[PDB]
Amino acid sequence: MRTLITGASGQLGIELSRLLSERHEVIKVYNSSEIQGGYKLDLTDFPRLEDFIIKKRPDVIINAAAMTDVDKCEIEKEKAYKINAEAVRHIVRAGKVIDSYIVHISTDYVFDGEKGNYKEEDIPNPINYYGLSKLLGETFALQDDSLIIRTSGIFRNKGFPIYVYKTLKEGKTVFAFKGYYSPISARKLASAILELLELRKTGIIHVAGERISRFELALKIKEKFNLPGEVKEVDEVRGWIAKRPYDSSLDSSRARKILSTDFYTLDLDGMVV
Ligand SMILES: NC(=O)C1=CN([C@@H]2O[C@H](COP(=O)(O)OP(=O)(O)OC[C@H]3O[C@@H](n4cnc5c(N)ncnc54)[C@H](OP(=O)(O)O)[C@@H]3O)[C@@H](O)[C@H]2O)C=CC1
Repeated sequence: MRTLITGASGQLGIELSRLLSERHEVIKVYNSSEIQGGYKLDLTDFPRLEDFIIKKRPDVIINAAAMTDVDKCEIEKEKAYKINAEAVRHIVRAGKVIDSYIVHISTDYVFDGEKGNYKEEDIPNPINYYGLSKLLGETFALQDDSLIIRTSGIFRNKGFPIYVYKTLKEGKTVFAFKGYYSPISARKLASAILELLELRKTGIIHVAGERISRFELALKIKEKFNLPGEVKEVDEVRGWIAKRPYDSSLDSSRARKILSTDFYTLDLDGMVV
């Protein structure tokens, strides 16, 4: 009842739970993936969601829950909307009743990727439905006293660095999208969010890694671990349904001033196996 973490069972949520539990009374919500001491709750059951919030009385809600499979979002748009956008409306509504501090997690895929180095005030223009559903959630989350944290390429037990490590280790070819983003480990992102909490920051804030291409990232991890298997850069990845933004890197300069911790230097040790 200090802090509700939705998406507690996901990459960011696991790490948030670990760190917040130090200081810090934590309510951990999962749906499909059971976690120790968690509460099972489907955020698309809106009355059950609102009741849960009003009953548990979190001082703080961190909304990390989402449908993050980009290609699945492109086909199952109704499902993506309900969790990535509409649930946020209900989190905000119930939160307001208890005057909770709402921290909502968003994505670099809200941008069209034609510019890169996006700052907080740059205008979203998503080119895939994951990005659009998330942008609609941002829109519901926009409140005088809420905080939207946009991030990029969260990695822990999944995300691109893991796909690279597992694929190359088995001698297979990695097809690396020609384009940039700003990958941050779940643990570094969690550490930043903890700092932000104490501060009761409001508005929008970018918290992500250094700008890097998928190709360089893949080859760094190949070099790091002398992995076999080839890295091939491709203009378009075969099998992809959704279009990815060319350069969705974020400009996190504001957060770099605010926060003490280096959340941005590439953290490959944040990979989980
Ligand atoms: N992953 C990435 O590359 C990036 C992610 N983001 C954003 O960061 C946040 C965290 O992402 P990440 O940790 O990687 O995502 P994960 O895919 O690892 O976790 C998704 C979480 O959402 C929960 N969830 C999904 N649907 C529901 C639902 N219907 N009801 C309750 N919980 C649900 C899942 O719970 P369960 O498994 O228990 O069902 C899981 O805890 C998200 O907001 C994401 O959009 C932003 C930029 C990059």
